[PDB]
Amino acid sequence: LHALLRDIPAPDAEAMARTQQHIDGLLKPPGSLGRLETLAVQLAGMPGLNGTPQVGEKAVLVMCADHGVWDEGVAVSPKIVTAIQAANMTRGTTGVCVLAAQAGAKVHVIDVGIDAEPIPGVVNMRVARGCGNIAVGPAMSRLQAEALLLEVSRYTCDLAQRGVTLFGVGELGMANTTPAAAMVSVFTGSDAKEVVGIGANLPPSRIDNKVDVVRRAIAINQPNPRDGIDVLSKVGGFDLVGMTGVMLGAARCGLPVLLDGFLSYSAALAACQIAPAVRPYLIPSHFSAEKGARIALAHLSMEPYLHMAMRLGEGSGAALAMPIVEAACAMFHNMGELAASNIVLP
Amino acid sequence: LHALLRDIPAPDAEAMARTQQHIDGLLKPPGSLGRLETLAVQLAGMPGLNGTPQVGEKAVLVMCADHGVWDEGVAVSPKIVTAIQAANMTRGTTGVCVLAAQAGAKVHVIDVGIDAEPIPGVVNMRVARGCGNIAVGPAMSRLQAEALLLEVSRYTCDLAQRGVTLFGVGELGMANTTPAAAMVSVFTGSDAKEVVGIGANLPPSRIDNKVDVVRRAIAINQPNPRDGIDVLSKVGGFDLVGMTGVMLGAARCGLPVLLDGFLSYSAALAACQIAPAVRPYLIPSHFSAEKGARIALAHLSMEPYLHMAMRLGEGSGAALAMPIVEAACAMFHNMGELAASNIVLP
Ligand SMILES: O=C(O)c1ccc[n+]([C@@H]2O[C@H](COP(=O)([O-])O)[C@@H](O)[C@H]2O)c1
Ligand SMILES: O=C(O)c1ccc[n+]([C@@H]2O[C@H](COP(=O)([O-])O)[C@@H](O)[C@H]2O)c1
Ligand SMILES: c1ccc2[nH]ccc2c1
Ligand SMILES: c1ccc2[nH]ccc2c1
Repeated sequence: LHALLRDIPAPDAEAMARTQQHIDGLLKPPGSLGRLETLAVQLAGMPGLNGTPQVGEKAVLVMCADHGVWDEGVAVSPKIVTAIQAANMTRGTTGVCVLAAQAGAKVHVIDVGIDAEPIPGVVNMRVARGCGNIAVGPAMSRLQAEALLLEVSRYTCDLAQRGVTLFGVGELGMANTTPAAAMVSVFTGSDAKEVVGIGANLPPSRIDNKVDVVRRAIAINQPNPRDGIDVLSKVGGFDLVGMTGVMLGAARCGLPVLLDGFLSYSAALAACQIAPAVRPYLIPSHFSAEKGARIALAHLSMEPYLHMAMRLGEGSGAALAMPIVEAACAMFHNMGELAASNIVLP
Repeated sequence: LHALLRDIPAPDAEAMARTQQHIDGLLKPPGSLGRLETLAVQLAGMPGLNGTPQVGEKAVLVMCADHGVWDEGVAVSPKIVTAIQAANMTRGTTGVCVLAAQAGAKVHVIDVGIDAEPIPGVVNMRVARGCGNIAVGPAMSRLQAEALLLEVSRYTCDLAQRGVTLFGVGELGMANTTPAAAMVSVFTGSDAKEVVGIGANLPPSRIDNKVDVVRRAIAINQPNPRDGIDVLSKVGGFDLVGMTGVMLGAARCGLPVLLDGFLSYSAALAACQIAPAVRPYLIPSHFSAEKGARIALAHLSMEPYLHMAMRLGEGSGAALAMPIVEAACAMFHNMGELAASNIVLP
């Protein structure tokens, strides 16, 4: 894992410079395509993309797992929904499945800790049947976190060897906005009250309890904010650890990763804390309607492209933004040039 | 034209109700897909869509024309660029062409007043070689505005009879952010200084002159803000009138129209002033980087889905948002249902 983190490549400034020069010469006022241009340049800096903004195969990795903190009454969805929805993922009927199909991407469902019998068709990487209840102790051991980070990292990179050039990250797990809020609070130094949201339609009257649970998780575990792995293992979860591993893996293979919503922000904070070299590979998708979204995004210095007030998860926002990444590539390669039209602008 | 405006259909509330009920039953927490859900319902209310959110063929109509106010030094792009870019539109090398192709939409280039010889391959609807300089008088006569509104309206609807169900609107015309600013100022009652932007890279030192030109256009023409056609004919332009006509035409044929950037906001303000019944058919795409964008959008009560800091025009933002409209349709038709999985949520 030390080797992994050490070998994350830095962006290729040379390729980025050639990209900018080319974009500036396209048939349009310089900078007129705004963020689509900066995105194209960002992609050109990623080693796995071969010095140019391009998208080959697309994949969305969905990490599924249950949480012991569910027993604290922080979620209104039945616990079994995690298992049920993971099965639906293999049938193509879920929100991320439909959006991914629309984007021409394949969905990979990975079980990293669902509390139920193994589901056929789902990639098996389960650590245990659900993680520990963060309200009274740690979610898992540091070793369990490190092993899963490594496992997921290799899997992610291995796909790269099969033509995948763009990754999307997602999750599935009832009650996971609680550990996500705890992590955000710890990494950003914000009070729990500022970061706790309604998750999957939690009644307004039950918010206070959720805020209390988050505070207890932090007080009892005392996670070290300067150690991302310590935070993930103490107040995080298997699904959040797995999302973090996708990001470290893609970064190691020099490829881009599209974040999703609130849960993915938490994992991204952890990943950047663990290895700052990961930041250049992250691409925001949408702006989650979860309460703590603004704060999490601020500390990541990211501005989502899409404002859809979405809060489903599963990597649905990630899939929805894939066409945008392809648009930046299409702009770069298919547009004509000013010089070819004898057009000169001041 | 009176018949046209009178026959614009009202949204089908019955179909909208059936849509909501169906969306609420999909495999996800109610309302979790946010704006994607409201969009699907909006589409279901449009008569030309046959009671359901669906997208058949897609088209982007680009209105090209020159402006006499160009001589006032409000634009740094050579006047000929309008003609050159219109030709490029027929070659598929422009920004909107590339983005439209990515979205599977066809681009229609319509010349409503380019100041140059006719361009082969471009739909010919030219009113004159450029409109009058709004700084010293009106852009055109009221009759010329009304005739073009009617012409463009019929053309738009006629395409509907060929399978088009989703329209995108766009323009091309050096100096057109000046008349667009004048219109916005008049419709919203905002001072010119608050609505004038840099358009296509206008140097910061030349802004003052642009603000002055806008004020003179308004003082000299005295456009009536309660008469959208009066405003368009006095301080607008052929291209802006044509965009307005696309919106009235699509609304008349009960179909959706995707706005683009700043210029399209102006036209949309005019259209809604002329016929409020048009509003339900308009769908925002992105948030233009032009200075007066926020104000224009506020008076239209619209919140764009995309924040790309784009300011190219051509209908490029419109094309970029088409995949989003299709996503709402895909969600509606392809997702599974909660009941089928025996999932019950409070
Ligand atoms: O991605 C988001 O921003 C998001 C925001 C709120 C809720 N969710 C989803 O809803 C679940 C977490 O909600 P909850 O109330 O059980 O903590 C989980 O399975 C996520 O996929 C996802
Ligand atoms: O769509 C926008 O928001 C937009 C904002 C700024 C500039 N433009 C484009 O640039 C041109 C208008 O800029 P200008 O400086 O000549 O007034 C015109 O051809 C538009 O297509 C377009
Ligand atoms: C200068 C060059 C290309 C362009 N496309 C749209 C406006 C514009 C201005
Ligand atoms: C309840 C029902 C379906 C779901 N998909 C993702 C979270 C979730 C909760």
